[PDB]
Amino acid sequence: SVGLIWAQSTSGVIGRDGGIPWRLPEDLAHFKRLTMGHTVVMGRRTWDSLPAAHRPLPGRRNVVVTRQTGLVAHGAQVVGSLEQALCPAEPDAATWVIGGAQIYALALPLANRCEVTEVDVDLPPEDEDALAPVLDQTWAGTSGEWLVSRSGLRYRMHSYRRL
Ligand SMILES: NC(=O)c1ccc[n+]([C@@H]2O[C@H](COP(=O)([O-])OP(=O)(O)OC[C@H]3O[C@@H](n4cnc5c(N)ncnc54)[C@H](OP(=O)(O)O)[C@@H]3O)[C@@H](O)[C@H]2O)c1
Ligand SMILES: Nc1nc(N)c2c(n1)CN(C(=O)COc1ccccc1N1CCC(C(=O)O)CC1)C2
Repeated sequence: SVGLIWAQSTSGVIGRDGGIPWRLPEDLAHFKRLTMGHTVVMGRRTWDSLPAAHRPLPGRRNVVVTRQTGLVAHGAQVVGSLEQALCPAEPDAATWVIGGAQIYALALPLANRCEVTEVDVDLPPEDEDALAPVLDQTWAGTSGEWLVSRSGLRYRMHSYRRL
């Protein structure tokens, strides 16, 4: 059972300049509470984006997807494909794919659930932005209320499952 979790602007941006182009503390906490104790699978660029205090993500089995044989990621397991990341030698009840855009595109066909935070932030996309996957008619979801962060941004959480 594979889930994706991401935060996006309404416009669909998830990444810019090697990070996330908004600050939303309530969603960071939501991410931490949903993923704690589970396996988290990420692309190498997202692994490289994690700040030092969060690399590896504490309390989770970190799995990093790269084509670089010989890459060592201290505190994480390095695999050569997303299929490899989803065929662990020791199974986990819950596996969360935590980005980024390249890995989400690879994982979406294999996933049954998406947990999406929508951030009402005006972010005209730029050439090198990382963008969210698009959910087609094979996905249906439920939406929480629009909430306002202590920082001022409107946000809301969506929970999608494969039909
Ligand atoms: N808002 C959010 O929820 C969220 C979540 C996660 C990340 N982000 C942001 O998204 C950005 C990073 O995303 P990204 O799309 O640039 O990169 P990414 O998906 O995290 O990683 C891309 C890397 O994955 C590896 N890879 C891709 N396809 C592969 C395949 N088929 N087999 C093996 N390895 C494969 C490659 O590593 P090698 O080059 O090493 O071969 C590739 O360079 C950052 O700005 C980050 O902060 C945002
Ligand atoms: N895939 C996915 N989905 C989401 N909904 C969210 C995310 N990523 C990331 N989010 C944020 O708001 C932003 O995060 C961070 C941003 C900048 C620096 C550190 C962090 N974090 C510190 C604590 C770390 C941990 O210990 O987990 C995680 C990263 C929500």
